Amino acid sequence: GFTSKDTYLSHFNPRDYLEKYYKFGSRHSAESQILKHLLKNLFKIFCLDGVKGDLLIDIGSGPTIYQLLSACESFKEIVVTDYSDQNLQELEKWLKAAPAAFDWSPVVTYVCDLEGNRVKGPEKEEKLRQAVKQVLKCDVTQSQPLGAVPLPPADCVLSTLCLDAACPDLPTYCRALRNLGSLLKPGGFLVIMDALKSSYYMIGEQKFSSLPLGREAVEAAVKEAGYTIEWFEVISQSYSSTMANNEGLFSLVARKLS
Ligand SMILES: Nc1ncnc2c1ncn2[C@@H]1O[C@H](CSCC[C@H](N)C(=O)O)[C@@H](O)[C@H]1O
Ligand SMILES: COc1ccc(C(N)=O)c[n+]1C
Repeated sequence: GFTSKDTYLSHFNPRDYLEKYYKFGSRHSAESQILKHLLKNLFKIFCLDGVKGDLLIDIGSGPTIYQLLSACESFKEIVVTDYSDQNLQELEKWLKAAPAAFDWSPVVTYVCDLEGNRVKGPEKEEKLRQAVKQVLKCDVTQSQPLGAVPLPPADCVLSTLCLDAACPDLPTYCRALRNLGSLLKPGGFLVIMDALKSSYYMIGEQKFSSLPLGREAVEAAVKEAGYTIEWFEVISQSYSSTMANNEGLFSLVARKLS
């Protein structure tokens, strides 16, 4: 069996998720080490590499913004999407600078440092808030992930830690890659970062399924789905034993063949 989609609407607590994985505490936890590596990869893709354009769609954003910090320097507009309405509400609390919003300042500061300290935290945060115009529902398992909502074909589709959680099997994972491709313009970029060989992840006592994929199956599915791989990186760093049973993480950049 595998976690049903509806479980994300009801049982995925966005504040608990942020507390458990993104607090970015002084302790050199496995979670903070992964967060740092993700940030470095995202900086390399968006600011160092030529990954830019008018529109980036972030798929399965959850309640997080860390994956958009470097992207807001390179894209006029960023659209954040998720299957969960609760997650999108928590994201909107940060976007609207509400009092109950999650404290992203340690991560924001870290991203500013990476980029050369050209700007400081508040200026960086304001650039992200200005870039995010739409907060949409999405279902990666559907041929139209965004439903009846129309969007121009995007220059880039980004998905961090979403596809392993949303796809119950390898054929569904390959179809989800094809479905994301429907949102991309020909030659547009696909950026995926996710756990390798992970069959579950936890949010406190709440268990969530994950599709356990190795690097070869991820690369094969991306090629089967109609992309060409630009680069593929595997990091050996895994989450704490209490959080997930992954054997590292991967990051890839691919281009949609027309
Ligand atoms: N079918 C589906 N379509 C879209 N999003 C889905 C989905 N099934 C699960 N999700 C979402 O996938 C996310 C996994 S958590 C990942 C959040 C964030 N991108 C990060 O990097 O931390 C959750 O927000 C969940 O709601
Ligand atoms: C931190 O969020 C994580 C961590 C690990 C996994 C997994 N697929 O093992 C999934 N998520 C969403």
